[PDB]
Amino acid sequence: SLLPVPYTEAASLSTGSTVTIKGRPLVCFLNEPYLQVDFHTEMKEESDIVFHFQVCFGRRVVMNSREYGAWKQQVESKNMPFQDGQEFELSISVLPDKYQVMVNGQSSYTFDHRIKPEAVKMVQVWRDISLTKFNVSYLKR
Amino acid sequence: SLLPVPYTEAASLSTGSTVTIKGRPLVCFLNEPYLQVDFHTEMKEESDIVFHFQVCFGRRVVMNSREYGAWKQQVESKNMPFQDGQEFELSISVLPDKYQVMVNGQSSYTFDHRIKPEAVKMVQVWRDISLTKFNVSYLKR
Ligand SMILES: OC[C@H]1O[C@@H](O)[C@H](O)[C@@H](O)[C@H]1O
Ligand SMILES: OC[C@H]1O[C@@H](O)[C@H](O)[C@@H](O)[C@H]1O
Ligand SMILES: OC[C@H]1O[C@@H](O)[C@H](O)[C@@H](O)[C@H]1O
Ligand SMILES: OC[C@H]1O[C@@H](O)[C@H](O)[C@@H](O)[C@H]1O
Repeated sequence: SLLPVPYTEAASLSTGSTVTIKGRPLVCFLNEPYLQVDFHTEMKEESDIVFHFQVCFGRRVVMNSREYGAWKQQVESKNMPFQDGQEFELSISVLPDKYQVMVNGQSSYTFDHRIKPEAVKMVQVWRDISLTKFNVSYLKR
Repeated sequence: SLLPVPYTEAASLSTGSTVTIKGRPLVCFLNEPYLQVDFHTEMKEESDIVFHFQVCFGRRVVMNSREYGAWKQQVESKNMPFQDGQEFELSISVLPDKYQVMVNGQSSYTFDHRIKPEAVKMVQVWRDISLTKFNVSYLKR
């Protein structure tokens, strides 16, 4: 039972928040489907991006921020724990100094805070996936 | 009234065939939505690609072929007739020596045949668009 994609949810983050996503690539890895997760400063999709996470399935991952409309220093990883044809579970944790990205229970990517996570007002999940689960935790002070 | 995306239709092409697509990018150009159109040799999406057309809206266009599983020589264009937030009409014509790509009635891209267009059995239209129209002409001998 699938959420609409692109998926937009208002959100707040601080140290101890987790964003958990469960989905499936729409097509085989040979065709290089993408997944993107963006942490935005406003509900508007043209707003700045505290954390940009983009998977080219089978190839690579890039992370960046978009600050006053401009992309900053791109970070690239060849790490590819995602499995061709499989549902994945992605969890993004706010640590004190960085985001930690777990794929199917394995630490795969981290990204030091360029902007306080308190700036985040919105998460968008989009590109070439079906989405069965999206959750932000809110238990912590 | 929207076709499903990814959109797959069985197709045959020869000299004089036109593929016409009407759609809209799902998000603003600042977020770099993609459009891809692939002319496949089989109904299977892992099959070879006679003509690969990929738009990064606002940025560039790449064209290529995938032959026995391997991408060949990429062709890149900075030509960007697509308008931020607008519905587009894309028509791909089979000329004797090449594909001609019209965007909103303007010749924008061409790509010389690497494989006879008669090899095409399937068209796939996918990535970050809504799709209102897909048509292959079949009037010619
Ligand atoms: O998704 C679009 C953007 O992805 C970023 O990682 C990159 O820094 C930008 O140049 C742009 O490509
Ligand atoms: O911000 C860029 C850096 O982010 C860190 O969290 C990570 O440990 C490094 O691998 C590098 O990605
Ligand atoms: O869409 C995926 C492919 O696009 C092609 O143009 C390119 O030659 C390949 O390297 C791959 O990037
Ligand atoms: O095949 C590569 C070439 O294709 C032709 O049709 C076109 O005139 C050139 O611009 C170049 O794109």
